[PDB]
Amino acid sequence: SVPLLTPYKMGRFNLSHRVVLAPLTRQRSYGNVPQPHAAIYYSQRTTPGGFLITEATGVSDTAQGYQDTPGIWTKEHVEAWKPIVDAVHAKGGIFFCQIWHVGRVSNSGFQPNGKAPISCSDKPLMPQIRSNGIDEALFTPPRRLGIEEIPGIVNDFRLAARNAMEAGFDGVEIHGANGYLIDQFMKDTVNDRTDEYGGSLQNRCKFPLEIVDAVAKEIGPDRVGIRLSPFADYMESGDTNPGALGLYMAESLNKYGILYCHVIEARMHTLMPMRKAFKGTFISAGGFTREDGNEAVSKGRTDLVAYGRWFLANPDLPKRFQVDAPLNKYDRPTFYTSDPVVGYTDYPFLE
Ligand SMILES: Cc1cc2nc3c(=O)[nH]c(=O)nc-3n(C[C@H](O)[C@H](O)[C@H](O)COP(=O)(O)O)c2cc1C
Repeated sequence: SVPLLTPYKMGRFNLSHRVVLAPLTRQRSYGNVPQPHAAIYYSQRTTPGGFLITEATGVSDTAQGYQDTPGIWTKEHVEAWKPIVDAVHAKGGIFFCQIWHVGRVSNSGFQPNGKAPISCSDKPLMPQIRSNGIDEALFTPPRRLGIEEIPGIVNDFRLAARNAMEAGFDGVEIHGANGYLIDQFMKDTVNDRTDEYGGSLQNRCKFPLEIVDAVAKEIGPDRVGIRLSPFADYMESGDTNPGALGLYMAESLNKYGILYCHVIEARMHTLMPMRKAFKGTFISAGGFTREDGNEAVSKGRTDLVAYGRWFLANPDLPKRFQVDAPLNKYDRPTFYTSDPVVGYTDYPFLE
């Protein structure tokens, strides 16, 4: 009866409902290695046939832009992940691992040998934020990527995808949003390259295209999706003509024909003509609740609805949205803290 709870076929996976657990970086993967808590954490949010997206997970030793966010690049990371995946599968969930690389959203302390964070440009991020009595910005200014190192980075993503297929994930979500490394190449206020990877919408999207192209052939197109936020400017990631990206992108992806397009809502033409344009599954996130999502589902506005903070604080959200029940509050101060339990797995189930 409830739209959000109506089944939906995606690529070839049977979803029991459309309430998707949004990828959520929790910074509790000590040393970049997934922890035992995640096993509980993701398991608690799994439902027979529920779709789950992992927190962003580094592809390499330079992909990070924070601390303790999991990587998917060392044999070790994989074994830490493996059991987390089994617990999700033993409960029936379709579990995708989002894959990123922060790009210019990092610092020397994050990079090995203290090297500088890398990006499509040498454009500094948040210059007003300085340390203590120094000049060294919070975000170590980015080194403009040698155009010879770019095809390799594109290979870093294809690899992590293959590794996902090794840890047993059903596929991967390419992080193409939120001021991260891929969004940087796409955004004009950030991408000012004068070679083949910048200087125009064409050259700018070349990066994410080579990714949607490589990952797809690697693990199959119908198992690959990508997340984009053409309206957001998180981490000074605004584009001079964002409204256009949504559409363009929506169409540019059909060409490569992949599993789904996952887009974040704007500060409110936006996502309607987007799901209309994309031939495959369309997932909505950013602003949803009950009706918000129900409306988007029933009125054919979206195929799925990914919840972030509301799913973080309610292991049993899909059932609620089915069994008319209110929700618990999310604890902001602990979303990013590092306790294995507190604010991570102590959010209670209904009854
Ligand atoms: C603690 C936290 C971590 C997040 N981590 C990620 C992430 O790793 N990748 C991503 O694409 N989005 C991430 N997001 C954003 C969620 O995917 C997004 O908040 C959610 O879909 C927004 O729901 P709200 O605006 O609709 O109500 C994160 C959000 C929060 C609060």
